[PDB]
Amino acid sequence: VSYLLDSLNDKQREAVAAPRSNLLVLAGAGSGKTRVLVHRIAWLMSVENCSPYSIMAVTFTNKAAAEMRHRIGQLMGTSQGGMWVGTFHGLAHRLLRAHHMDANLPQDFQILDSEDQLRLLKRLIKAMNLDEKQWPPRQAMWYINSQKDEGLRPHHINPVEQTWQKVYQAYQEACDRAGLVDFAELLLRAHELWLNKPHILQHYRERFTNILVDEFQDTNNIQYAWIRLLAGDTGKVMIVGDDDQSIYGWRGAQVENIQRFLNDFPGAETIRLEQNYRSTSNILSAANALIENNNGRLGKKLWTDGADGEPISLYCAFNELDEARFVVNRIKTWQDNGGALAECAILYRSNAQSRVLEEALLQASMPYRIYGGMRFFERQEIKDALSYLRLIANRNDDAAFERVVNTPTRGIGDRTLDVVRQTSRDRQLTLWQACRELLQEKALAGRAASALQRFMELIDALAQETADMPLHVQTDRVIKDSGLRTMYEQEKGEKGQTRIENLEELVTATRQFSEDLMPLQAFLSHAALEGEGQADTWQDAVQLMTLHSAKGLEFPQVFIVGMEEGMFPSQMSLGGRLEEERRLAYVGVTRAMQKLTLTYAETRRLYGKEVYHRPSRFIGELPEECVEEVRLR
Repeated sequence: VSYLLDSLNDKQREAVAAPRSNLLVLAGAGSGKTRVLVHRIAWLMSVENCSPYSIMAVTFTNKAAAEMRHRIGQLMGTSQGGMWVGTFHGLAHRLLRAHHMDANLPQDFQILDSEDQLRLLKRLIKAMNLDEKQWPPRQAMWYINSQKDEGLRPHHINPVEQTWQKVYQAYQEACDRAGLVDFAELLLRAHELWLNKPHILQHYRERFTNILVDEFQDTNNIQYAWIRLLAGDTGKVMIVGDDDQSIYGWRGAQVENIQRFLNDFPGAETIRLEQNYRSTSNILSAANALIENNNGRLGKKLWTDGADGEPISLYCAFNELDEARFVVNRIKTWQDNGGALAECAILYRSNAQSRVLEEALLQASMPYRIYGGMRFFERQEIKDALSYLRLIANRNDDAAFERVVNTPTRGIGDRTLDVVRQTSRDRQLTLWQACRELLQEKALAGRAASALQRFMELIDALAQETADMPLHVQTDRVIKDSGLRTMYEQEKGEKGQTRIENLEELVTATRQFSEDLMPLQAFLSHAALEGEGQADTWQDAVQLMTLHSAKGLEFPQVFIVGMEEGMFPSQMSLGGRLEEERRLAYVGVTRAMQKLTLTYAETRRLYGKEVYHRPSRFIGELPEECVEEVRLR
């Protein structure tokens, strides 16, 4: 007990040494919540004399479970037979393994990841004799996952949804036949096992009387249901979470799950961890005030015994290129005084914002890395657009041909392409030239020939119809006519809209680039360079990421860019999405250890065109006493 409590502060000790009861630990940013979970589990075993067999700890990610295992083992050794520590999906899988027959699964049943799901759906659309062009496998995948995220099974039998429902029904039959289980299926089947098999549910409720769940604010409905059902009225549950940091709503997270726990678990008291070891008191004071503007919250006040801190810097840029230059110059000053580039993070609401920053960084010869995402010019939607432009530039661009011949899906199949490639090899031709000849020769199946003739017509027509357009207008035209814009639009939801945001940014990029051998070729050379991108050489590098990707990270210097109404808060929130945007801002503020800088531009070029934005509301919500504007003097 002395070694269990030595490293703890007063509130951490209150949680770790609490009697066995239902507990919310409302863990502020930077407040040592993993230490609490680890030491609480050690306490249960050491002081309360609970078996390792009685403990289930459920984490948000595979890395979080790995960290938990490693830190438990530091205290108590990694020989913890009996203790379940894992993600919702991993622990659902583990249950389904143990009871496969009772879950109507076969003995060596297999899990389908997104890539294997798509591959199965590609095969299914073909075996149903559906037109892949009209019924793209990726849209099937989007549809099916959308249904399963709502808990919906396929129903019965002009409706387009009717055809998708038929595909969903065939998918489910195929999975149930062969014992394939997708990620959504794991939790659903696990929950069904407990609902349907009383003697199984009683086993696990009698076994796992100590349940701990981290990151509870980002739990979804099915996860919440599964935990509640396991605990029944006998299990003693500690949840650890921060309602002010719930930011995965679009992914199905339920910020209200923390309050639902307090409502559903009679025991349930709340222990706040407000003492922060990350950030200066100035930064905390600004966080605390910012988040008060939300209503649906338990409330807390973060505090530290650490530095008072420098002001939060605020800069008004004339435009987005002004902004990127400023941020880069501030990091130069830090680096020149001996700071590491990796101790600097630049955070943005939408990943399409990264482009102008990357360009500014390249121009300064300052290494960077995108955390949790790809560099702009490596993003799938961008690579796909660029390959249409590459074919316009030169039909002999085999790599560009391969990238887009079937994107969006045109029902140009693998056997047909195998012929084209063999022909091009044998005849020492380009893929394009080989297509020309095979089509003239009537060498391909009629069904293969028709789609391929249209693809070649579309490319040639693009090149001719756009030949006297300015670079950015040709680019917009290509995004439209290739069907790229529609491919994302058809999959309603934030994920598709993000891809569209990047496409629109490529119109901005070409406009601002438009530096000549002809504009198109010069641009493509530039794009092909920034070669570039994802060095296998480690270097000290600035870290760029979305605010969503910064969750749980920390940096001495943080720059949050694009603090503009309509950028952040996002326009897509045109009150009930506003609070989540403010949570996201609060997550951004609380990444900063030593210094936070907030910037925004008077205008931004979006989709090629100059747009004015007022400063984000979140800037004015900060206490005046926390912030110093950076000005010319």
